[PDB]
Amino acid sequence: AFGITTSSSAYVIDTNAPNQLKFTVSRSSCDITSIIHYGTELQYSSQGSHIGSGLGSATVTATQSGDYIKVTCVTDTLTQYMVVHNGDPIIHMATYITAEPSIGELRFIARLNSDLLPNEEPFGDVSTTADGTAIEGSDVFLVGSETRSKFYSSERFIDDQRHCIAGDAHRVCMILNQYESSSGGPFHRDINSNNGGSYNALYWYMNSGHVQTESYRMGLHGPYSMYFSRSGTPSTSIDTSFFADLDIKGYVAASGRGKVAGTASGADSSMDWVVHWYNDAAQYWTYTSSSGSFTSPAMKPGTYTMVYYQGEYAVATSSVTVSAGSTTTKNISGSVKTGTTIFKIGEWDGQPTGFRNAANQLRMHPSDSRMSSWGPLTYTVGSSALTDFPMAVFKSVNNPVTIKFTATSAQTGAATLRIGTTLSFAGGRPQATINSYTGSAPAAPTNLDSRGVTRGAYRGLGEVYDVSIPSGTIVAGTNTITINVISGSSGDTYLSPNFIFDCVELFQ
Ligand SMILES: [Ca+2]
Repeated sequence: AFGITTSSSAYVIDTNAPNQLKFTVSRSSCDITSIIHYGTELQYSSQGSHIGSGLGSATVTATQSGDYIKVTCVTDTLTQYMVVHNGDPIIHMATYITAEPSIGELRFIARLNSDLLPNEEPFGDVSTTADGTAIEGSDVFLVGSETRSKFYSSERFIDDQRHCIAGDAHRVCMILNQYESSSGGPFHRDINSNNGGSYNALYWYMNSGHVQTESYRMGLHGPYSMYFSRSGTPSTSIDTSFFADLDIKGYVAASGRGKVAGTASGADSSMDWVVHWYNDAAQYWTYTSSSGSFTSPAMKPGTYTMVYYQGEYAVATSSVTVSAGSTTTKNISGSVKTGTTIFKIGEWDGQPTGFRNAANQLRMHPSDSRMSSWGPLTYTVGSSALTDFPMAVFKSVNNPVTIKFTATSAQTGAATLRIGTTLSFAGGRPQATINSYTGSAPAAPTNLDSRGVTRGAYRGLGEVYDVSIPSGTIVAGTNTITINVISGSSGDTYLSPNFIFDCVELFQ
């Protein structure tokens, strides 16, 4: 029956779902210590499913409110909520924090039986590290001759509404429709799952220091929902509005929110467009339609910075204020301006899309034998394909990148060489030489203090470096550009200073 079974050590919650879903919550730690779905135990027996690596000790309460049951777990700076609805095989959750956990990241981890749930969705075994030997830190491994990492299960948050682990008789998915308290914007990605050898972990990283570009946000994170199925795959359309009636700390209901609607215009129509709003309390985003129209998700009231991107490249920024129960009409427009182009490598989309190894880099390590050669490579404009230009240059692997190009007598005037990047590591930035002219050495970029290119990520601060080329330096005929990555830091192979390319353009 739908209900709560109380024992001195735990509360057992029965959702009364058709295919059965009951779970046990420790009254001492708030760990989920047992999960029974369709008569089968799914929880790893040696360590619980919980926030972080466990709350350790929490004050736990459980109550029924109509067709809902709420379990609340209070600690000094974090309150964890689990809510179930009679008849649904779902553990809905929300996590309220007044300070970031001591570890410096906020995650929920379900440690589930890997014999029953061996697979990872939607990316497969790229994040299966079971039987692997570490090749980088304790997070990238070699399984046979293939590189693997929990990071290779990652996805851009704007596109990560569902990820799961599964087997032939059970599937467990996270349904994520509320990233407002996370950090890093729509293009932040993070660890989603990892079959590591003892169990298969299913995660929601609410925030972390993994290629983090923003400060953390306090308040209520989520809701998020963990759905249990036999062989079905749940839709991401899951109503969690009932949280409004459960006195959930930090929960702002639909009635307390407003929206921003308008039309974005001017950017590159060959790219997807995204509008993003943020302030110290919350972040929101939406794709626009092909006509540029958009409507924001329901937003907490306040004043926000508003950004318009083509791909992940910001073309315009503005400010807007939202009030509860109202829609603020606000358009936004802009475009990427350069000049008369002599040559262009890649596109201004804030990504290394199209470059050599870019697709593989999201799902394997740069040292994987399946990667194409990193170089040093020579790209010749007019002959080389974009997949011959390295997605990244590392001071101690493929430095420098050489570009050869032909100019006409009409192109020998002053020009600007623009080297756009997405993410730096260990102070890497470009210094360019054009024929016998060397540009100045830029200062080191802001250090994000995080591995990234070796862990399937590329969304950094997007530093762009311009080099002014005087008239008469470009010559009619063949010209040579050398891009060296410079830095006072050092590292072994892919951990040497480096940066990922966005686009290189020479214009006048
Ligand atoms: Ca690009």
